[PDB]
Amino acid sequence: MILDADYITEDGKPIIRIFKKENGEFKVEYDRNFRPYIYALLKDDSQIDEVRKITAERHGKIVRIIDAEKVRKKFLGRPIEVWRLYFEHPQDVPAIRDKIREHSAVIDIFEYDIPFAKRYLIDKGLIPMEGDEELKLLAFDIETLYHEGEEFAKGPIIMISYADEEEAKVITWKKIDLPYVEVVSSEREMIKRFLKVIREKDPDVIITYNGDSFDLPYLVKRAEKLGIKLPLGRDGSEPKMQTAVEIKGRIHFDLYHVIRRTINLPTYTLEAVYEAIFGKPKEKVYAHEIAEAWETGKGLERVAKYSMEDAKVTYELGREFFPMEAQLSRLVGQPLWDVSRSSTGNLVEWYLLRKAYERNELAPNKPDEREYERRLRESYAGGYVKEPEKGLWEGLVSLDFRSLYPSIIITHNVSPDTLNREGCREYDVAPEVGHKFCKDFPGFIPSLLKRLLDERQEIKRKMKASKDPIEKKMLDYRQRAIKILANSYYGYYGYAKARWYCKECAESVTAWGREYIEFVRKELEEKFGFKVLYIDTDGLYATIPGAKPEEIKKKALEFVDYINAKLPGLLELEYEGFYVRGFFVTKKKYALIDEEGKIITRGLEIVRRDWSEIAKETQAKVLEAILKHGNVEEAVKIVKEVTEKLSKYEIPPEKLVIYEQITRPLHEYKAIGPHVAVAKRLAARGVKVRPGMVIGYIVLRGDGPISKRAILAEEFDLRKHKYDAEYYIENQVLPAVLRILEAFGYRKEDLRW
Repeated sequence: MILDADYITEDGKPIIRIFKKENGEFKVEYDRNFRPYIYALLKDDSQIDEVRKITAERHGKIVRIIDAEKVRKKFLGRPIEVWRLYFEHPQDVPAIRDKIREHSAVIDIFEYDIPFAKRYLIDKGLIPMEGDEELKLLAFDIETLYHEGEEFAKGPIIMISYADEEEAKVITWKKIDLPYVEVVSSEREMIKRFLKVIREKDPDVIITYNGDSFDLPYLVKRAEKLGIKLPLGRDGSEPKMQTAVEIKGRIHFDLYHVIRRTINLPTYTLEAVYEAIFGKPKEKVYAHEIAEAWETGKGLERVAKYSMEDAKVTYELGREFFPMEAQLSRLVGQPLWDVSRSSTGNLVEWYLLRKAYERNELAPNKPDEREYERRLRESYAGGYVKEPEKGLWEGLVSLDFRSLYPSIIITHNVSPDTLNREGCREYDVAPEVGHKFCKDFPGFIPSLLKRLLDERQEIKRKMKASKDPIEKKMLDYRQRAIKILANSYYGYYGYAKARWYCKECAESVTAWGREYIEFVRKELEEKFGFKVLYIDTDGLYATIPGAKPEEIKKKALEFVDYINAKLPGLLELEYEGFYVRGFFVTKKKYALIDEEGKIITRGLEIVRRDWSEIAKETQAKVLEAILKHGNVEEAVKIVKEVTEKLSKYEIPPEKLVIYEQITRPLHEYKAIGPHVAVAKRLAARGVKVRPGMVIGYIVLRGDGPISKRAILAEEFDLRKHKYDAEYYIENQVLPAVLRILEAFGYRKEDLRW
């Protein structure tokens, strides 16, 4: 399979290199007969010879148009005649782009900023990551001695750990006697030993976490100071900065970019990411511990444990994310190095750029800086969000559209080239915004989106007709890769950097979305006796007041068949589930419970460790009283009862501890919060106290700011102190339950004494 492509220069001529892994053997093809080009729209053909006189200079040499060729293409559906101007070297184009455009005979230029090797992949129709090949993956990471204030790469690299499917080792230059640790002479020998590992294993994919920004730039800096090269590429080249890092013969897969745009987390440390998707917590050791262990020697086995686990975790994450990103690269038609480092809008643009070439479509240019900001200062209406019905409801059903925006794009032919197109037999008119879309011919984007949807379901129907997961699991990643690409079309329409930018298109798609969801609302209540409780863009919750649970399900499934016969095109509603009961506090804040007693919340729960246990406990009691017992009054009695025990000092102090983490040297704090004030009293008493240390405190009764009444929770003693009951009532328990109970008419006044 094709892994990557780039170009080298020989006697001024560019030579394409195609990096392939081919039946377990690395292979490089060379193409020297491919040349860069741009397109130029001229006011008149008589002046092409005048334009072919335009010259520029770079690195002393002159830059010339070496060939011209008149070609008839389509620009957003319209036929256009354009001149293809060839050049000798790809780096000639940026030196002569503007002078060709600034010429009086030239209206505009097109396709002038495509990377040369990717231009080759498109024009030749080559798809990376296509085939059977077993790619060899290897992960690596480093630890560094760091002292506060150092300016990156000042301290040396300690431990270079690596892990693959068979092994996990750590290379350090101090003696640590574990079977998986290899001790070498110096930091320079440690780097040299890692180069031998790369040369020995010869991996196809180099897996890192945050290696673009830390691991490999740290290597490049340290190896420079130590006077040693890093021939990590399969052609013997150093890693190249593009900020991201390339390794020529291989695929530098940095997991940070994929994970950051796939899963939403509070922080993206390696430990937080690991158990967010595997469930196993990972122990973290901070820079202050790593330093001290290397200074003395105390606990270096613990750091070798942390270094080895860092590599094994990086390999395990890289292994589970690689098959998806591989199928995504295959679908978009660009190398995984680029696919794993681009937003969804850029993934769509590469896909259409390839499709535009296949369809002889001229591609629009990227916006200038000023048009880019004007697009950013644009806005349009979004999805229909309803202030929900208050109170507790029984027998809720969930109904939502299936691919609402993709189905609207296809059904109404929403595309930049069909927008307000004159002389058509038909148009679909968008509600409110009133944009017209011609229906006489398939739009460029709706055509591609249609084939993606239908190809996805052919894959679904070929997954059931299977028994291996040698493709069933491979088809699953492929169909979900199509779902990612197809569900990115709408966002691309409003992507300010997009070439096929069309805000009128995205504005129309969301306008239809509000029309159809409100149409479902009307038929639900005026023809089927339902009561819709909550609406969010493409879905809603509804119930039949007083009806039995089974009768609500039966009429909900019948409404689905009824409303889908009346919906046009691919627009399809579906039944998504039943809930025993639930309530809605406001927009995007509600709580439900399903038929297995499983409580589901949204925008309500307090999960941070900044909350005392008595806060999380009381909120959990309230939700279960309302959802499991259907008793709003019991939930009010719970809060009221908790506030009584709080003021009578009957709540045990462990449920009152607030854990906070010191993330910094104490003297650099200006926000002197309670945990910082406690940490400073510990430091003054001789305790060491360093970033990463968690405190855990309790607020005592006293005068002004709670930053002064904080006591180290381990030092609390009821015979000696008393906690600020008013703090934990007004700042912990009540803020955890107030707006939940406010949704039922109660108030802060009703939850005290």
